[PDB]
Amino acid sequence: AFVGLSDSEEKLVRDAWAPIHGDLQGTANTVFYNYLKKYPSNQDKFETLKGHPLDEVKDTANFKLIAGRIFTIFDNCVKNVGNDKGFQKVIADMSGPHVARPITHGSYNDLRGVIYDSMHLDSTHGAAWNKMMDNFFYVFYECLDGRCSQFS
Ligand code: HEM
Repeated sequence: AFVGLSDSEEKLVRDAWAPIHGDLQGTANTVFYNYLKKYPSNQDKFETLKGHPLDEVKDTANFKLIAGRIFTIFDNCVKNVGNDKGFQKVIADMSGPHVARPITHGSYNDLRGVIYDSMHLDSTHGAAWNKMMDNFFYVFYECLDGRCSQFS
């Protein structure tokens, strides 16, 4: 279920994300590349990247736009870490286009893991981060399952 974060945990999340927030596009490009390189089956899910060698598409605007849009959502989630309804809305709106996409929870969770590994967080910030991410996926999966209105 959704579990609100304390004011202290909210600060921990903001601080944990700070490095990435300060280099959002750069981080996005690297993480997305590492994600598709470690879990190559996922490249085909992105119709614009499908059929090309990963090292070939990594430098294209298209690849960068995708990585950027993904991280922009996470950035806005962190922005709303202190407002559950707002946090939920960011995810609800983004969930729509994924509902009809043939993507497994494994794929989504693997991306979560690549992001976590890149942050190298200590356990205090990690706990707060995982609380926010658990909320992220609770909302995201509820929405993919057709139960997004509960957050309205
Ligand atoms: C859970 C973290 C994710 C976030 C925050 C996120 C966010 C977004 C956003 C904002 C868009 C653009 C609007 C649209 O839906 O067209 C998008 C598009 C898309 N996403 Fe995600 N996404 C995530 C994970 C994934 C995963 C794990 C996959 C599958 C490997 C995936 C596949 C796609 C595809 C195929 C598109 C559209 C293709 C395109 O625009 O060229 N996404 N995503």
